[PDB]
Amino acid sequence: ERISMINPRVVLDENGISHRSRYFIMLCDNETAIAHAKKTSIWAVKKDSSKRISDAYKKASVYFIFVAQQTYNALGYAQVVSDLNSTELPFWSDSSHAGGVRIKWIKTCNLFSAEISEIVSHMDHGSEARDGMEMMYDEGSRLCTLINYAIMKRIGR
RNA sequence: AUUAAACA
Repeated sequence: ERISMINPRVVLDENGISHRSRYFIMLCDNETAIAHAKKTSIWAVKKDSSKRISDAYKKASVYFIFVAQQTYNALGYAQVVSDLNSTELPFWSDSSHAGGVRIKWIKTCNLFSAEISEIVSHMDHGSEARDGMEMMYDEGSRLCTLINYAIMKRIGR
């Protein structure tokens, strides 16, 4: 079996994934989409990653972590709070999208962290993250913590 | 406070 190095109580599968809590990266190259998602709390899910995301959502809490494609700036993270909906597409989607999901924003931001950029840079077996991919429990945990730290360091609070 | 959740 396999052990979280962040919280060893968390049971992981052989891919480093927790079946209780699962994390996907959304690499953002479209300012209209992320701003609309920040306003409305709806995200359009790509066909290429929809089945894995809906499979995850059967039993786990599912989170999307938003990163800017060109800079690897963190843009925030959100919990998925509905099933995928073929008839809830936001205006900005296209036929590359499967449907919309409601999200609950946890954090929103636009900032650079060297550690976040490193994690994203190596997320795919040592190579750059792919949009929509599922990351390991420890990657998702550490990214949430790093986003929370950067925003706390702002407020500061 | 824009205080991750889960696990306990």
